[PDB]
Amino acid sequence: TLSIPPSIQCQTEAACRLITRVTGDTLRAIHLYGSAVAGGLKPNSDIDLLVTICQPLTEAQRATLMQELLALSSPPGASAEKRALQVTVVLYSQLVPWCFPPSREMQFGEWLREDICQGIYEPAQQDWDMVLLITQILETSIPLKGERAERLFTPAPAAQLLKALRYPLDLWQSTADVQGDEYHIVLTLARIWYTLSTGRFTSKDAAADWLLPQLPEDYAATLRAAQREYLGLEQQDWHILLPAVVRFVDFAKAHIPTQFTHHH
Ligand SMILES: CN[C@@H]1[C@H](O[C@H]2[C@H](O[C@H]3[C@H](O)[C@@H](O)[C@H](NC(=N)N)[C@@H](O)[C@@H]3NC(=N)N)O[C@@H](C)[C@]2(O)C=O)O[C@@H](CO)[C@H](O)[C@H]1O
Ligand SMILES: Nc1ncnc2c1ncn2[C@@H]1O[C@H](COP(=O)(O)OP(=O)(O)OP(=O)(O)O)[C@@H](O)[C@H]1O
Ligand SMILES: [Ca+2]
Ligand SMILES: [Cl-]
Repeated sequence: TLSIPPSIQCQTEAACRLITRVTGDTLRAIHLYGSAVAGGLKPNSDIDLLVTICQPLTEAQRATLMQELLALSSPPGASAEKRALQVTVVLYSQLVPWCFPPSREMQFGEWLREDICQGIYEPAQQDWDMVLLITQILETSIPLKGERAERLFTPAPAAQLLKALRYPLDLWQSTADVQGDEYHIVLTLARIWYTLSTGRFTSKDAAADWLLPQLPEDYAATLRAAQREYLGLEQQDWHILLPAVVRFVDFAKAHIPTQFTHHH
């Protein structure tokens, strides 16, 4: 039985209590997922939460939830006891039965603090990553509210999981597509490659270790630098590394499988 890390139990309980109070009778479930449960919880890591609701939130509820989550969350790395929160809200009707691509009602995150602090909220929108979120939750998650994931959601067809995995791959193209997110994108490409090759999901760090000995050394050096920064061991100048990041992205677009090698 998967366990909530003691060091996030208090904050996680407070988030669960807030989400429960604001959503009320529409709440179907709350699931903890991501590196807190699957492994690889770093000092800058956020706490990943999926909220499943039955009906869309009112305009006032969205504002209440967004504003109060701001007070429960801190920028990543600002505090060892008050982590960044990521809260994704989805309609049950978008997942059972599946809609492809599924829509997400709402997303809270620290990368939106400046907008959210002004009352600017993302509307409901289509998100291919929701297929990957649910797939990961089906394997590794904890129900803070409601039923365990395997009793609530069904697996997506492999054909849709493939499309969800390759969607960001086709979108990363230019220097500006990757600028500001260099090591994140390099590591996520490693996780995508891993999943398409083995059918499984794994941590950012472990995916980098899996891919490294398979790469020509020039691409291994870029992956090693992204891994080393993510592990907090060295902050690179990613403006100098940008051309090598672009080459890494192109290499992954050329070499990552176009079909599962080993389904999920
Ligand atoms: C939804 N989670 C947050 C989000 O992550 C995103 C992150 O997405 C980033 C793209 O790579 C980048 O090319 C894109 N850059 C562009 N020039 N388009 C970013 O804008 C995008 N970030 C974003 N929408 N907040 O890369 C994806 C693989 C992701 O992990 C999930 O869809 O954005 C990250 C910051 O960019 C946050 O750290 C995450 O918590
Ligand atoms: N093959 C993949 N395996 C895992 N995550 C993937 C994959 N492809 C894309 N992603 C997406 O990348 C994002 C990773 O989430 P997130 O950045 O919170 O990472 P994490 O594993 O929880 O680590 P961290 O401790 O840095 O938060 C999710 O949106 C996830 O769906
Ligand atoms: Ca996370
Ligand atoms: Cl860990």
